[PDB]
Amino acid sequence: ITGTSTVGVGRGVLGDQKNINTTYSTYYYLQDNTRGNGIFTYDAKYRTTLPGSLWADADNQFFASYDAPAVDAHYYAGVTYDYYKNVHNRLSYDGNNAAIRSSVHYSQGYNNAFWNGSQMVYGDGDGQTFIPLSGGIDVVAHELTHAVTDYTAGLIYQNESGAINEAISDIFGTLVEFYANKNPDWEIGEDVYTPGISGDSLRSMSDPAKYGDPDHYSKRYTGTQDNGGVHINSGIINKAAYLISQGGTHYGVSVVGIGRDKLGKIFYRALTQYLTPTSNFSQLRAAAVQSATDLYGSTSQEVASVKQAFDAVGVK
Ligand SMILES: CC(C)C[C@H](NP(=O)(O)CNC(=O)OCc1ccccc1)C(=O)NCC(C)(C)C
Ligand SMILES: [Ca+2]
Ligand SMILES: [Ca+2]
Ligand SMILES: [Ca+2]
Ligand SMILES: [Ca+2]
Ligand SMILES: [Zn+2]
Repeated sequence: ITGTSTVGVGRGVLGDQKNINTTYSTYYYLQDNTRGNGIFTYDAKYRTTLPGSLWADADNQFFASYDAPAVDAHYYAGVTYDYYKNVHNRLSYDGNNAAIRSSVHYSQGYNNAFWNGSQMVYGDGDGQTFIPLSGGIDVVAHELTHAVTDYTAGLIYQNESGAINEAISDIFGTLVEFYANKNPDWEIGEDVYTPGISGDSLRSMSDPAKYGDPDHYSKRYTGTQDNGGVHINSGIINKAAYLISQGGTHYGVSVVGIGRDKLGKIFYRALTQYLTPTSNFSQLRAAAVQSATDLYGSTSQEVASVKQAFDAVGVK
């Protein structure tokens, strides 16, 4: 909407206070004009028709319980935008400052979040499996990264390409979490998963097997559930990414860690210059090796570490 840029204040899902960029025109809207062509957050009002209504508030204060998922979707979309712009020189998900749209309060008891081809969508959770999913910065960045993937590599959402698609979202979700630097880890969704259980998460990149996800190609799922295991086989690539960044010895194969920033550069380059819609795990290895070669040189530690990590997870 047309209005003047303002700054509201509210509390997120976890009870933390934050400032948010809003727009004033009669109401204060969750419309952040400071980033690209805007970040826009909508109320789906417990229904499934999208996007719903652009979030309107009378006083620019967002401290109601109902406000919390909107505050976080809006704010964490901003952080994710900043990460891509500042770290990778990418302007929004399409590289041309596309408006970023999110809807919260989607459906009832909805234990998921997704990119629907055009926008991000967040359930509130059922209060047991999840609390409102926009409360996780890794979750928000995971969803926005699906848009990035769709505009770039275009990885088809099934089988190996789909597992790469998933891992890319977990990898950048985690890198954005580190970028924001509030309780960062290599776990996925820990801030919004199972409020009654401390210390767990939806997935682990450092040890995917802790939740039964494969950490080696020999343990890949080959059935038809979950689009051929896109959220399962992602563990193999998540583990490789974790090893590239942090190092470790995995099934007897030692990897020298090169750090998060280089992991991010290598995978961002792979995603945007080498991966295609049908890339499989072997092709991702090749893409990552080539990306590291481009950035650091064929004889570099970075290249050696990428090879070590894929060796460790059984991807040749
Ligand atoms: C980061 C977590 C919190 C959310 C994450 N959601 P996602 O974006 O991967 C769900 N993806 C999904 O719904 O794709 C299917 C799809 C395809 C085209 C248009 C709309 C929807 C996830 O891992 N979902 C899978 C669960 C088993 C955890 C629910
Ligand atoms: Ca208010
Ligand atoms: Ca965390
Ligand atoms: Ca996390
Ligand atoms: Ca939990
Ligand atoms: Zn996903």
